[PDB]
Amino acid sequence: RDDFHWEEYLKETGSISAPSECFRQSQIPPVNDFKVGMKLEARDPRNATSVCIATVIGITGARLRLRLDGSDNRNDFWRLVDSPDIQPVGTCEKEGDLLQPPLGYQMNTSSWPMFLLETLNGSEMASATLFKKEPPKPPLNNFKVGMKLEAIDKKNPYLICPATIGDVKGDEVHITFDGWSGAFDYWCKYDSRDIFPAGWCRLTGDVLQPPGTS
Ligand SMILES: CNCCCC[C@H](N)C(=O)O
Repeated sequence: RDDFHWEEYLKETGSISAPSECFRQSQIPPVNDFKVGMKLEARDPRNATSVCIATVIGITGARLRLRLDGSDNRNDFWRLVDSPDIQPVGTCEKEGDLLQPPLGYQMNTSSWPMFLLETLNGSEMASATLFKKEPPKPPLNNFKVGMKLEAIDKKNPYLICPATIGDVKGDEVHITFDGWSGAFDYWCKYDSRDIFPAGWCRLTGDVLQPPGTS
């Protein structure tokens, strides 16, 4: 929403936003120089032990909409340019591993070797320079109940929404989405890369969803 401005929203709701130091997100957001069509390696979101070739389908703020080469277009996922889950082509090999076909590979398994060559042939492989350094983990869990922040809706990952810490337990926090039912609530580690300080979308040029209408 064009009207949503944190300073005003905080005033209105009589709330405070979690300080930037609570998050495992860089004080100065990483720069996103990726381009649509670039190739990179990404851990298969539906098969963690696999590293696959991914193509940048879209760009949004400091995030990349990715699709695993050879799979359908219904399992796209979003990753920060400083996410540990993505890396330049060639990394997998250097960490003693082999690239695998995606879980949703649409061709026969035996076709993988030639498909890999074909999909990378004359393609634009994102340079190591585009991959940013992950922020260090905040030493402690400094989140307090009631603090507001921006969080990814894990049921609809493209969405970053105004959220509130509903609970704190050990190194985890209970995320609740403002204006929506508990149907989208979830627990995550306080250093999750899926939560961000108020103002993140504004600084990175990403899309912050407007609060819901509860
Ligand atoms: C907390 N964000 C929730 C978004 C829900 C969007 C979905 N299309 C629906 O209307 O259910």
